[PDB]
Amino acid sequence: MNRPSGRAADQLRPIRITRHYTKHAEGSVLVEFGDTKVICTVSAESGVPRFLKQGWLTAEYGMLPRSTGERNQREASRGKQGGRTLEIQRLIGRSLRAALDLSKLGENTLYIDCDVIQADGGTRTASITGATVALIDALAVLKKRGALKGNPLKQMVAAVSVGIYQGVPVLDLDYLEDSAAETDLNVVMTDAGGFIEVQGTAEGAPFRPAELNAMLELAQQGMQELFELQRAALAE
Amino acid sequence: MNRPSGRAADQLRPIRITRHYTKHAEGSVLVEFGDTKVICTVSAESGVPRFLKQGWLTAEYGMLPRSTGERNQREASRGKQGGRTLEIQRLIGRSLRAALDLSKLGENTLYIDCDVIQADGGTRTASITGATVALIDALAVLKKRGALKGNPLKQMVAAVSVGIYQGVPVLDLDYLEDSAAETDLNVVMTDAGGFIEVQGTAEGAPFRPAELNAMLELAQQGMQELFELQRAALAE
Amino acid sequence: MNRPSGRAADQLRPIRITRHYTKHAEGSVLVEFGDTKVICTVSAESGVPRFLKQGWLTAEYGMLPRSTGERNQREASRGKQGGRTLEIQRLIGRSLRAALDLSKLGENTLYIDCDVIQADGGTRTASITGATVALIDALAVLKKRGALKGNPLKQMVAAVSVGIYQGVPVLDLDYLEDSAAETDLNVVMTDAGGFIEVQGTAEGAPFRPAELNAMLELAQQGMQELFELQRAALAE
Amino acid sequence: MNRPSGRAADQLRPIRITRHYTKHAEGSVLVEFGDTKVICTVSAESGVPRFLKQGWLTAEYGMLPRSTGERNQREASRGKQGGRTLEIQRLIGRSLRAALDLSKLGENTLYIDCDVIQADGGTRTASITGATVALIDALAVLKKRGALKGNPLKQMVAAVSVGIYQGVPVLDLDYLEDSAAETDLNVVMTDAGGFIEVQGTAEGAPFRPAELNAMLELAQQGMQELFELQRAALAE
Amino acid sequence: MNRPSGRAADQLRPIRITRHYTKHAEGSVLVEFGDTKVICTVSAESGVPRFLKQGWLTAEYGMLPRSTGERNQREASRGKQGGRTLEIQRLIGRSLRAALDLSKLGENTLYIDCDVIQADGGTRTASITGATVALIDALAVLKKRGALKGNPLKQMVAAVSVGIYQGVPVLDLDYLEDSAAETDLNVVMTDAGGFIEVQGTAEGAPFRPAELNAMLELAQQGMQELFELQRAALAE
Amino acid sequence: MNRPSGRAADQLRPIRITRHYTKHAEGSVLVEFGDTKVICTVSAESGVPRFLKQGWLTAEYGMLPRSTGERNQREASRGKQGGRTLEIQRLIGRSLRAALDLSKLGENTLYIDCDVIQADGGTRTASITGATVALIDALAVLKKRGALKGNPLKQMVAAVSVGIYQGVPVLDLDYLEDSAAETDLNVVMTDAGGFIEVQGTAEGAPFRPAELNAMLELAQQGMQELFELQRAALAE
Repeated sequence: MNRPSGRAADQLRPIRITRHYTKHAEGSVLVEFGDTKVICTVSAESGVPRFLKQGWLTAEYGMLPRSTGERNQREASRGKQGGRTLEIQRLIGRSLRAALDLSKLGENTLYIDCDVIQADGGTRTASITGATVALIDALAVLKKRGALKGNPLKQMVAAVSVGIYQGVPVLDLDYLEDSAAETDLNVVMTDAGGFIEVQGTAEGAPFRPAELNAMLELAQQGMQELFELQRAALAE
Repeated sequence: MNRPSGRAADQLRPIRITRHYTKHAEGSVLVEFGDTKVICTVSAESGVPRFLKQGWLTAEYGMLPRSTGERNQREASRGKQGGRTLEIQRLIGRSLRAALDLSKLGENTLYIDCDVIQADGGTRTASITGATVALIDALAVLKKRGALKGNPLKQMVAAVSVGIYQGVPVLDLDYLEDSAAETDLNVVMTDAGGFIEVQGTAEGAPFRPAELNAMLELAQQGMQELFELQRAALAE
Repeated sequence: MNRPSGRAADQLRPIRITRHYTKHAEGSVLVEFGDTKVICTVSAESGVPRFLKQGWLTAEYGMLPRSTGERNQREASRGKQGGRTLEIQRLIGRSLRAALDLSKLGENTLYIDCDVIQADGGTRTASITGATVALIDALAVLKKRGALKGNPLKQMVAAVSVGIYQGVPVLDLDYLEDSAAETDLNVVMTDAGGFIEVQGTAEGAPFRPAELNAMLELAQQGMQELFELQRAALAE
Repeated sequence: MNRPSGRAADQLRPIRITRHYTKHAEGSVLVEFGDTKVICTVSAESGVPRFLKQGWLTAEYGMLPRSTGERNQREASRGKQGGRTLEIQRLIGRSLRAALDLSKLGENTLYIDCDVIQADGGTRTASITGATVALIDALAVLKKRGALKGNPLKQMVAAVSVGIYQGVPVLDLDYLEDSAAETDLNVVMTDAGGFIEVQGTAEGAPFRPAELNAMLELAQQGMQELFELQRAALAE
Repeated sequence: MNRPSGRAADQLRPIRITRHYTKHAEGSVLVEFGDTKVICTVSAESGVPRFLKQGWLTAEYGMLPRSTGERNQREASRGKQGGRTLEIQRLIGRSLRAALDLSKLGENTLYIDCDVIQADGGTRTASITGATVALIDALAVLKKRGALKGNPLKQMVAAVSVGIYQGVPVLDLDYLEDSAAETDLNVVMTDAGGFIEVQGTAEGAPFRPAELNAMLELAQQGMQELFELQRAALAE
Repeated sequence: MNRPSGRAADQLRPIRITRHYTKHAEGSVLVEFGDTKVICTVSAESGVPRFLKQGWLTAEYGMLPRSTGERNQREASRGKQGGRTLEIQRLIGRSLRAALDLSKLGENTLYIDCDVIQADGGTRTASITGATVALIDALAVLKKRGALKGNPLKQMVAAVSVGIYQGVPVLDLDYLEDSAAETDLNVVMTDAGGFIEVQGTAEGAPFRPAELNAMLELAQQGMQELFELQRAALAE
């Protein structure tokens, strides 16, 4: 009935995307979903893992220890990456690989690094959306370097979450809502309107078909504003 | 058009569930989805992690090195659990926690161990379905021991996968189909017909809404046969 | 004076060996020493470690968390293999390497995986005895593939334990006796009647020469029944 | 003779300090030494390690994978912190502990997290200088919370490097100079003008006493501008 | 027929035992079996692990990287202890625990550290023999401190190896012989003449009963000279 | 005013250097700074890391668990090297690399291993000083083997500490003084009189310029006696 941020159940948080955020990566973006801020960089490396087939792209995720309300243990010192981290990491990699025609990438490898400097819900969705813009900038770099084999960009990709808060589907969850909601959904989509990733979990009352479809439709709606924001950013 | 096992697109593999499979655990089940065979045990431990609120249940997943066509590196010797393992593990724990009213469990902790002795697709879905039966047997043990605080069983839980093979939604994927399919879906549901977990990924052509709903409906259909098989098993 | 299982001090537990237990490995056996049940697989891999000399065989050991009376911590999640595991592992590898003329194996590597699904004493001895049968089946596979350089099978190998229970040497210890006994002995032998491995430890009263020789003679006696069981199994 | 940035041998890079940079920590600062940008947060935690004596402060250091010209392996995934990291970490902790009268801190623990978002030389020196400002802000937070036992701030602390470039002592090294110089020096000082930390290494020609003293004097000179910048920042 | 060191098949290497070797431990011994030199220390710590029953003793083993002909990787930097190390470690602990009546030890814990400064065969046997002397010295320390509950020394313990070199049982193997021999035996015994540990492995021709007994008798013979050397050392 | 050992504020502890200490390494030295005793070995290995440029030298540091007053946890079993260890290790490597003209070393790699058998302050300084002598012996070995490309020895290198004890600069700190002193300094120098390494830390009152220079001058003075001791040792 009333979202903490006073936002409308179908309203995205204020979103900002800053390209060329840090100077070393071939692509670097500061993406902001409200108070969730993540630095997304793409590093172009010559060669490929165990292939011979097309190029490759892999991704990692990290969080600064006090990017969260309560300090979270630095994984570097704990000597291990938790399940959440790997989960988010794998999601990012799949999502961005889906936006590419790896064959046209050449025998190069792209390293996507998404690091959360401030968390407030939806870091994975902000990561995906922001990393895609960094990816485009990177491909332009490799193109100018004549390291590509055509334009490997199959299509743009954005992501967003939805959750049942106070019994109502709400779009783009902040930290408070995410903690409260027992049913949520993270979705990754393309321009065409296809789903590349759909993940929904119910901790309390299991969500029924109608709910899922409603959450899916809400996600699809906000998704369009994201593709818009990305194009805007890419237009300088 | 033609499933390798000659199975019908809406037909489950032959399924078997053997209770009291190994003698130490309070609940032990050998669950078989065709050639996928997994040993699911539940270990009842007194006490709880960092609580004071209700009981607790946590789960782990493992695979014998040659449970797979090509030997997979033993995690114990690699000194680390891969992303797949943690992913499957977390899924199992959430799924089985959703079947319980933790408050009625008492201040006890349940350890779910799902180990694959032979893999051929759907180990996570077989795990969930089989572990639930082991769970019931375990609760009976604790009940007789007067360690419970009521009947913590909220509802049965089963799981199953679906994938687009040769362009058609097929139910309960074996290894061949899983490798071939670029779009799949794993689903966890309750008796009532609610969804507790829905995960779909598209590697190639992104799946559109209609596809998803069709896969979801197929999953829901086979799901009923599973709840049936579990009740049968539990009836000795 | 009275063995818990009411077995005679010179009587082996009921033993069963099932070949082709799981379908992927070139050799797979379910070996059962009473309630001790272990899955032993042999995986044939092309190539060799750091050699140029003959083939190679190496072995690993694992236990399902509730294969034991009290749940034992999964090594994969503990991120380390305990001393017991490595000890048993090394023993298995040496034992099975001793049964082979590595030169005739070719430039192939055999991976022996012994995983305990249910423990009740003597898992290492059951492992050795069962893995040998899996080994034979595997060599037949490689032979048909024309990957061998003759018949690398030098001789069969079996293993068994003995322990001083209630002051009397008893053959093939179950869990209860093993815990009670302060003096035990694990032995690995060949058809010819030679010793390839003899390990005895005394926690309480140190065992004197006569005791050792008596335990050794008991071990040697039961050993013959094992070689018999293996040949039977191999005869379909 | 000519510094890459065209800076004068005794001129600091443009320096900026932004307080309240991220919203969760009791103290958060974005410190910038030219292109070197580091996020420094201080997290106030109740209690103390193994004490009974005074409070405590400990520090960690991290670098985003593409904060450097060439992507540096994420320590979280490498499962270990390199020597450089620990070295810098220990330095930070000592430096900031020296600025405090731990007894007046109370039985609280301060966690200093310095994460490099963009590196270009002097990250450790920027870290120290920036973290001190975050520290002040944090102490104000704890004061208002009535968790202190007086004002634990003994004195401000800043740091800076010096190196022999093209045969001349230069102040505050950027990445290029640092790589070129074979002799450098990192120094940590207080307002009073005391040294809390002096570290100099010579890879090529060993530096003689006169050189050291000259580098020390240069460091001391720029140091004053830093204390000035910190006070300015703290004045809103 | 001819031992490299020209030693007689039943002759021990020159043995030396130096007590109070290093000044911190309650017991410290430099034990030398020919060119094999090991520093054995015993550290007395108040309290016990997970007990309430008696005291405790545990042991560790280490080797300097160039204590061996070819540099062996430092385990500290490899981040793991190999199988050999754990094996030897466990052996040492069992052996020295067998020499004690833990109940009379008090609620104290003894840490045995055996570090090889120079290896040339038989480090484990030299370790055991030397650590026992360090143990005695330590117990005297605790006695004077009135931390004991009687005299926990049940009996002295020494160890030695035997191996088939050039077809002949030889006592106390140096590095050359150990590498050459395919059949060896490590034995741990007490004053009374009992066996606490017997381990024999055959890499080539399996050793028959007569061989084993012959090796055992040789081991038992040299063993007496060791108990003699220990008493001598303990007599200042 | 009064050093525990009754030593004069400008007097080194009794120092001894024994070459050819252990028989396997190309260079092996037992270096003793009073009660601080460290075994320093140099291992000559053919080849080089990731080079093509000159040779290479790298170093490791270790401490026996009871080389210290209170037993320190063995890093091998803790599965990690602490900050102190890496710090000391890096220092050693830099120091000894500075004594060499790597180009003349050939395409060989030198492994320096410094292991403390007994600690009482200044292990790092004793390590450096002793390892240099082991280094010389090693180069002679490689020379005779005709594996060098000239004489890679640029100059001798020694190290020593200084600390403010009871308000007075004292040379070569033992354990007691090191613990007491809040301001100390470790220095590494060459024959010529150059500084290759200068590290000073102040825990309490920050040290002022005059203090530093005084500590530096004291260090430089004792340094000369060390170069003398090394030459003496090298003269048989």
